[PDB]
Amino acid sequence: TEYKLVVVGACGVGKSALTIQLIQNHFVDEYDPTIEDSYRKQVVIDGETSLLDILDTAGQEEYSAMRDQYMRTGEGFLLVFAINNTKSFEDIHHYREQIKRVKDSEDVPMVLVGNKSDLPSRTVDTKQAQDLARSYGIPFIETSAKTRQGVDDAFYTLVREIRKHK
Amino acid sequence: TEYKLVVVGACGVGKSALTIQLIQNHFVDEYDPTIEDSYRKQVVIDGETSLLDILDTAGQEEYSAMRDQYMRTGEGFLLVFAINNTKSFEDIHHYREQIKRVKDSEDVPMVLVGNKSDLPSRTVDTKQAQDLARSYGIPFIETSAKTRQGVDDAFYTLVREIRKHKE
Ligand SMILES: *[C@@H](CN)C(=O)N1CCN(c2ncnc3c(F)c(-c4c(C)ccc5[nH]ncc45)c(Cl)cc23)CC1
Ligand SMILES: *[C@H](CN)C(=O)N1CCN(c2ncnc3c(F)c(-c4c(C)ccc5[nH]ncc45)c(Cl)cc23)CC1
Ligand SMILES: Nc1nc2c(ncn2[C@@H]2O[C@H](COP(=O)(O)OP(=O)(O)O)[C@@H](O)[C@H]2O)c(=O)[nH]1
Ligand SMILES: Nc1nc2c(ncn2[C@@H]2O[C@H](COP(=O)(O)OP(=O)(O)O)[C@@H](O)[C@H]2O)c(=O)[nH]1
Ligand SMILES: [Ca+2]
Ligand SMILES: [Ca+2]
Ligand SMILES: [Ca+2]
Ligand SMILES: [Ca+2]
Ligand SMILES: [Ca+2]
Ligand SMILES: [Ca+2]
Repeated sequence: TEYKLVVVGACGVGKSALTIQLIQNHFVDEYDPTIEDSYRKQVVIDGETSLLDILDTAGQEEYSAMRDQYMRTGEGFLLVFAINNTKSFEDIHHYREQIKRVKDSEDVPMVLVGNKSDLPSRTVDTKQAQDLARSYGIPFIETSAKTRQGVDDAFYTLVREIRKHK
Repeated sequence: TEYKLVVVGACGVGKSALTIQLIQNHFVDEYDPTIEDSYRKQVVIDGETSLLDILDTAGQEEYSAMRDQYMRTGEGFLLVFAINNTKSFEDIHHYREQIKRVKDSEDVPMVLVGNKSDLPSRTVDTKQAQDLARSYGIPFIETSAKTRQGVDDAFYTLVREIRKHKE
């Protein structure tokens, strides 16, 4: 059983750092922001094995038919913001709207991810994120790509959501 | 000719005040933020008469398939920001991208409108908006719905843009 996971979020929230931690078990500082690539990983979650095809999104603020079609192939999405970046949290609503748009307003598997939780420079309250995740009906996971806090949990939780949805 | 004009922009930038000034020649200190309505007006621009149907957009930050097809009926778009609201200027990119998406075109008739020019507490430099409009290939008009400065010119300029695009 193979699932296409897509990691989305504003520039600089930690999409690549989170993915590379998951796949390669190290923290990359300031990874090339133009590289969009897909990673493969076999996992066991709740005793059951799944193969993940994980798209680490990168590119410009723009839309197109082919990008719509490509994102439509995603089966679950990590909505990543950074806890020290209010704009990236406000953007989450836009990411969800565009994902639902291209997937016919399906109840798409999604996990809200609050990254950079190691930092003391918080601007988004945990309560705000929990309330937002509650409104959307999705889990919220606090992560740090730097310390690896929550990294496996974020991706594993998204797989749990895909399984529930299937 | 009959042209559908659509007024877009962030909450509070003056979309309704601009439209009501154009149509009814007065300034509203406050107007219900949920009312989205269309207004008609016959005008003569550059010696030629046109019938304008002006959609004053209001509502929530959400997409719907019917919303896409409604916006698709627009033939030209006013991108309104407020010159004392940096965030409303930063949002202009998003509005333009959504218009291009539903029109499936990069050459949609548009005018960039910097409203509330009467205020002294500017936070968006005029050159920054001029440079943005240049990169978009569209006109930039400074307006005040309060004093009526630029109001006719914003809508008339959009009609000129539509005319240039249809021919
Ligand atoms: C930093 C400036 N470079 C910045 O904030 N962003 C934000 C958006 N970014 C982004 N990169 C790659 N891919 C996408 C993307 F596919 C979409 C998207 C979605 C989620 C659904 C449907 C879409 N149709 N076209 C694009 C679509 C979005 Cl919203 C943003 C993407 C990084 C740059
Ligand atoms: C208020 C709270 N901060 C606020 O800023 N907004 C943002 C703008 N909003 C809005 N209201 C009504 N209609 C739209 C709208 F049609 C679109 C839009 C555009 C510009 C192009 C294509 C579209 N397809 N579906 C919707 C489309 C946008 Cl982007 C915003 C709209 C709500 C309140
Ligand atoms: N302190 C801290 N920095 C992070 C974290 N995740 C990513 N970064 C850093 O934030 C910046 C942006 O990360 P990046 O992975 O490139 O974000 P992306 O643009 O969403 O792919 C980099 O300098 C990263 O080193 C984190 O969890 N904690
Ligand atoms: N000083 C000043 N205030 C304006 C102007 N245009 C709109 N407003 C005010 O800004 C607020 C929002 O106007 P409104 O038309 O309701 O914004 P909308 O949400 O974009 O439709 C109102 O209090 C208006 O009176 C302007 O040109 N100058
Ligand atoms: Ca990246
Ligand atoms: Ca749910
Ligand atoms: Ca027409
Ligand atoms: Ca209004
Ligand atoms: Ca909806
Ligand atoms: Ca042009």
